[PDB]
Amino acid sequence: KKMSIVLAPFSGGQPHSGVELGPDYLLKQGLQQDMEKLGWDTRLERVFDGKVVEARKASDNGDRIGRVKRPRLTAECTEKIYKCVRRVAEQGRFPLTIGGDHSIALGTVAGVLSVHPDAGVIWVDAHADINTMSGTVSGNLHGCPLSILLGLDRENIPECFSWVPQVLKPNKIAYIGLRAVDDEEKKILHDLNIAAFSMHHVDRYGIDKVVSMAIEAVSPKGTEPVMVSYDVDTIDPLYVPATGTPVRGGLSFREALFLCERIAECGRLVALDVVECNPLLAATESHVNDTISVGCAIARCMMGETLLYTP
Amino acid sequence: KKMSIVLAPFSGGQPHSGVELGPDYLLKQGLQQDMEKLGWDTRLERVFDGKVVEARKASDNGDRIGRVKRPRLTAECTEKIYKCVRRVAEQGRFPLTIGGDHSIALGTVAGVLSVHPDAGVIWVDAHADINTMSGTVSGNLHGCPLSILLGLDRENIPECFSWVPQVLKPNKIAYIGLRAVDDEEKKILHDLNIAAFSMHHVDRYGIDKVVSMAIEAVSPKGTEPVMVSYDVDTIDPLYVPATGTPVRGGLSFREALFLCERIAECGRLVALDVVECNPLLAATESHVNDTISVGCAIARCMMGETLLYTP
Amino acid sequence: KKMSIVLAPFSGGQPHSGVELGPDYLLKQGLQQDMEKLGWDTRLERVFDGKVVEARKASDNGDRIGRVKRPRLTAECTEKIYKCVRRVAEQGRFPLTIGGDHSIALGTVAGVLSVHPDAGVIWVDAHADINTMSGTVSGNLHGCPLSILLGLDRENIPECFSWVPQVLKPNKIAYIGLRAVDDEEKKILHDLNIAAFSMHHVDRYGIDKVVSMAIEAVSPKGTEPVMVSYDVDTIDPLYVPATGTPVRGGLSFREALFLCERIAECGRLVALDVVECNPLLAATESHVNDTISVGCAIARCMMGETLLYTP
Ligand SMILES: N[C@](CCCC[B-](O)(O)O)(CCN1CCCCC1)C(=O)O
Ligand SMILES: N[C@](CCCC[B-](O)(O)O)(CCN1CCCCC1)C(=O)O
Ligand SMILES: N[C@](CCCC[B-](O)(O)O)(CCN1CCCCC1)C(=O)O
Ligand SMILES: [Mn+2]
Ligand SMILES: [Mn+2]
Ligand SMILES: [Mn+2]
Ligand SMILES: [Mn+2]
Ligand SMILES: [Mn+2]
Ligand SMILES: [Mn+2]
Repeated sequence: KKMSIVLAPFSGGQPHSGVELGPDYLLKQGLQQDMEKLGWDTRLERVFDGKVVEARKASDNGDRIGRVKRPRLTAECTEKIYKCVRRVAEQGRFPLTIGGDHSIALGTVAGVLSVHPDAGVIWVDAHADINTMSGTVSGNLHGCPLSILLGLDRENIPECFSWVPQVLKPNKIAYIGLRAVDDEEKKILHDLNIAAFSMHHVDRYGIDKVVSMAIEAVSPKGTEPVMVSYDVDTIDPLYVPATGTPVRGGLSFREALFLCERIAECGRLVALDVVECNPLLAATESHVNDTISVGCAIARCMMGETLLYTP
Repeated sequence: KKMSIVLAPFSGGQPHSGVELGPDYLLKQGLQQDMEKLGWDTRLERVFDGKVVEARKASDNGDRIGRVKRPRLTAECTEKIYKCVRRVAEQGRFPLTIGGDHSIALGTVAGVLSVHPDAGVIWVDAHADINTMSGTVSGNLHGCPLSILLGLDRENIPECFSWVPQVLKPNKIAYIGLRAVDDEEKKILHDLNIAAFSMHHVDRYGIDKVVSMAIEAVSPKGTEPVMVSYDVDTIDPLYVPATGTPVRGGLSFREALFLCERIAECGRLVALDVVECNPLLAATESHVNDTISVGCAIARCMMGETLLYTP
Repeated sequence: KKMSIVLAPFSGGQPHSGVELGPDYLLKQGLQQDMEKLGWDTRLERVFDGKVVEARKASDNGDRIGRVKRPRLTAECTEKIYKCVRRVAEQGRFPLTIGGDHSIALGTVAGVLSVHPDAGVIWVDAHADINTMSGTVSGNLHGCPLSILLGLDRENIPECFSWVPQVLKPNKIAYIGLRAVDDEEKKILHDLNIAAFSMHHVDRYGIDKVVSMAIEAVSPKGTEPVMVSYDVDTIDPLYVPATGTPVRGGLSFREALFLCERIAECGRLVALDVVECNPLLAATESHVNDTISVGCAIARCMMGETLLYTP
């Protein structure tokens, strides 16, 4: 039971600064001691200085390739994450990656699947994050990592993303919590037949059935590794206010943590990202500790914490 | 795919002014463009001037027949709605009626069932709206339209309501969301054996099962038209604050919209009312746009908007 | 249909004053008239003066036996409750006990099971309330009544608790709503195999299935009496803010009352406690009437109030 907490304080996938403080706040709220208390021998992996990066992020408006913003900076930083996560996993440690915006998942998923090629990916998010380079409207790369990982619109992915291994297939991704899917992303999900469980499916079948279906969707042999990339904006703003792209009608706090328990319970979790905590994007101080404490709770539940006796 | 958005800015079924602004606010939030964007060729039907009516409403306290308030004004305005909705439907257009208080449903239901006689009515509401003329305590006619439509307490319905066709039968109404049913209304629902799915049934079976049961209750052949009359106070005040008669423990925003998707999905929706949005009855500005935007969301979902690819 | 509303304004099981005002506030919000209106011939049983007790509570810091705070005062007051509840039940009246903190359940459960020996106990609570004398960390006796009732850690229960009959067995308690169980309590629940339905089980199976399972767990012959001891902190602070030990991710207001309807519906309810309403522990006035009105609603629903026609 060895874990590396990979710190990815990167905000270059979106406009708003603050998300780069997520790793520090999570760690300040006791993430590492929480994981130690659950039996994990942990250590911190620092990949790059968030303040140097943030400095370069906020200064360099010329890093644009079309409507796409900061592809060079994003490609540089997510390659470092990839190399870090790949090493952690090869070393046989659990990589728990804390963001930072969801563009970091370009490095985490590539890293995990390079070591565990038939790993399934469960993407917990209000958004599909699958806009292509030529299709993105905002040009914010945190809404594009899955298009790059799946190799969509290859013609228009810049050379700076040349490092990304082509290891994720469309039948190894399953979404949970979708409710703000762009028209262009709807077409892609449908054409590629990606298992997508929207808030409609949660409302219709309940969270337990949806989680079961998501695990099965990415686990054919029933034996495969599972990776979860967890965007905190899946959870209704009622519970996670301090986040960049909040959308009404999300998972309750209870559903958000129940999902974690069901996945911990299956015993095949091999990596976890917790992304998009933005402590500055809180109106009140009670909202930062609603958000950061939710990040830590996801981690604890994912990593085996239960309401009743387990050991 | 033709639609007439019927504007019914009437507040004479209840004491509080403001509900007559609902149609304007909904339209200001983009209701017509939303419907156009869903493929509907739309047009606005104006039935009467809400300000002239509101003027006459607020002035004339002598329009009372017993405990019943404003029966003359209500009977006049809802006859105009009836004539308008009947024509729209005969013309083969979808009538989407925006209120205004729920007394307008006296005209909408009569209008739809005069053209589609075996249409079922699903009444989405915290209240049963079925108090009779002699039985009403408040005398507010927005809590009475179904008694007039079903012809209850015929002896005490004034001559001014003589225009109402007797087209709705008790086995063609199904309620969803009930939680503030008056003792006199409880007896009626029970005696007439009206399919009533309270918040107890939603809690007990979940919203999907309840919606299925409601559709079936009013669709015996399984082929019949369906009309939905949607009172926004069904939704917990948490989500719809700006409304006249809010009651604790309602549908979540998610359930409120899930219901719409399930009905859109059945493909037999033939008319929709969205009533009781009262923008003045908001404490804050965030609450008016919680309410008005909910009205528009109900419309979009009812009229086919989905979270994932549909077309 | 005879009922005694047993007033137990005791706060000596926990640090915060205010919970001793619960019975007065509940009664001020119309609890007795509510019960009368449901057909019960009621009367108030006063067990002790809450202000004299509160005076002695707040003054005497020397009443400590180890980490345990106020065992003498708690043992005195809960013996009076026991004697009162036992008499009410022998008289064939329904004891509806209003608290006061949950330490009062030491007297209510002992009282009911002394008259109805195979009565099951459903404990509705965020907490297991089963810490032992030597195991308690806070030493607050409201988190210990079930250890004393089950006779755990007999060696370290003081002589002042000598009066407690040993009538409750581990297979006659079922928990609903657990989400803040101490590590020491987890071990006990597991070792004694106590039916415990946590918020995980509610999320996983839904409240209806959980309530069914809880009733069955304590009703083998299917015929047994049922007692419910209802801690208002089971309900998410969203709905019950004014309480001493609030924990995030609780029952919704709807689930909280649905549970009551399901139990009323089974027809074997023989006693009810409603505990831990603390009106002083409210930030705003809207929160006291969120809490006190919830207490009264639990009572009405438990005691037969329904959304639709029943009689
Ligand atoms: N789809 C969006 C949102 C991306 C969210 C990224 B995540 O899940 O890590 O927080 C927004 C698209 N946008 C919608 C409104 C109109 C303009 C485009 C985009 O930027 O592509
Ligand atoms: N039942 C009420 C509420 C009507 C709601 C109309 B809707 O659904 O369009 O908003 C209220 C009855 N009232 C209850 C409290 C005591 C006095 C009578 C009535 O006025 O008849
Ligand atoms: N488990 C607690 C809470 C008791 C709640 C009583 B009830 O259900 O009537 O409101 C708290 C234990 N505490 C947890 C935090 C660390 C210190 C010990 C205790 O005091 O034993
Ligand atoms: Mn994302
Ligand atoms: Mn997102
Ligand atoms: Mn209504
Ligand atoms: Mn209503
Ligand atoms: Mn308790
Ligand atoms: Mn408790």
